[PDB]
Amino acid sequence: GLDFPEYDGVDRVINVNAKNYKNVFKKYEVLALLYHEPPEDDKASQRQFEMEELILELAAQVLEDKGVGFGLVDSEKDAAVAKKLGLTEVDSMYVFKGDEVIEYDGEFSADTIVEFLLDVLEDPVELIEGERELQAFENIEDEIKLIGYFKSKDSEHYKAFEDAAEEFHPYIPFFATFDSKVAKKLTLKLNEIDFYEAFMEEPVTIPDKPNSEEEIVNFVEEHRRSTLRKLKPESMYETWEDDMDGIHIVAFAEEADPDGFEFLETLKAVAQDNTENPDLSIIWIDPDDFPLLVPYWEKTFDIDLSAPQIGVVNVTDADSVWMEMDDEEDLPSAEELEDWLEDVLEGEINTE
Ligand SMILES: [Ca+2]
Ligand SMILES: [Ca+2]
Ligand SMILES: [Ca+2]
Ligand SMILES: [Ca+2]
Ligand SMILES: [Ca+2]
Ligand SMILES: [Ca+2]
Ligand SMILES: [Ca+2]
Ligand SMILES: [Ca+2]
Ligand SMILES: [Ca+2]
Ligand SMILES: [Ca+2]
Ligand SMILES: [Ca+2]
Ligand SMILES: [Ca+2]
Ligand SMILES: [Ca+2]
Ligand SMILES: [Ca+2]
Repeated sequence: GLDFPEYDGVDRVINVNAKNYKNVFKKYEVLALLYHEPPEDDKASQRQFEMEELILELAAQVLEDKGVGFGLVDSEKDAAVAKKLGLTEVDSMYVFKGDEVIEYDGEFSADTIVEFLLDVLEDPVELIEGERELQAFENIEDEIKLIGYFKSKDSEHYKAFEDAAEEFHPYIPFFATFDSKVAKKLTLKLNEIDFYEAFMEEPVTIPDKPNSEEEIVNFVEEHRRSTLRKLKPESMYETWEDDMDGIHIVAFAEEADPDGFEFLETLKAVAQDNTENPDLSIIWIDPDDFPLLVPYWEKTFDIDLSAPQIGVVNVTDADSVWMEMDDEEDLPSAEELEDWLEDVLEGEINTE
């Protein structure tokens, strides 16, 4: 009569210090460090911190046999170590895997953190061989993808590709093929790399092949914001930050619902009608992925998340505006979405 993991009370979160830290690092394949400021002296702050500790404790327990360690770094009592390690942002989590350091910018909960760490544990490059797997690859599009064709894993150009892959791990999946048939189908010349924007079927080729790590890294950085991007728990705050002006276009759509899916197809049509519009950026949030936030969103934005929604959220002014859609009617077309967004973003309203 199976159950489901619950914290067993055993503390597995290391108290880090100048004496132990080097050994802490040598012990684990992946090490997650909580860099936090001590809680306020009041019992409400003490409480709050202890209940928050349950998250990483559960994660540490679950991942114990997978070579993952968790450690705590006090911003004051461990300031020396924090400096040496490069821990600069108070109250956050840094993840170390070999030579890579990753600032966690995801949802702070046990399941999402464990999912993130399992992703960090995976290898940075996935190999595609054969037409069946190629066809599957072509069906995955809710994420940026890079795919390159190289001679073999010993190729210097493959190694540069893998270096760049580690740099963006595990946020941006990298794929390689050593299979000339797959390459032919993808139209990849040897050492050529194709970049697929999220929700786009046609790739862009990284110019000036063969590509150095520098060329790949610069290209990915310049192209990191897809016109349409899915908000994901594991990286939600990184997605939300990484906006120049504090103004966001947000679309709510439940992929598992016909209306939601219909809206999603419309958002994709908008994106594909704006392939030369480097300013347009829409964040798609599927409410099914964030059930604990749904009532908060509904209350804050005054919308019903049983239905698709699109709006403009201005963080600076702490306000927003949402497109009115009548339930008795079909959803707006891509053109009508485009028109409404333009009207809002150029500036409007005034009533009586
Ligand atoms: Ca300490
Ligand atoms: Ca990094
Ligand atoms: Ca969760
Ligand atoms: Ca594979
Ligand atoms: Ca090509
Ligand atoms: Ca080059
Ligand atoms: Ca913006
Ligand atoms: Ca519906
Ligand atoms: Ca685009
Ligand atoms: Ca409702
Ligand atoms: Ca409909
Ligand atoms: Ca138009
Ligand atoms: Ca129009
Ligand atoms: Ca207009």
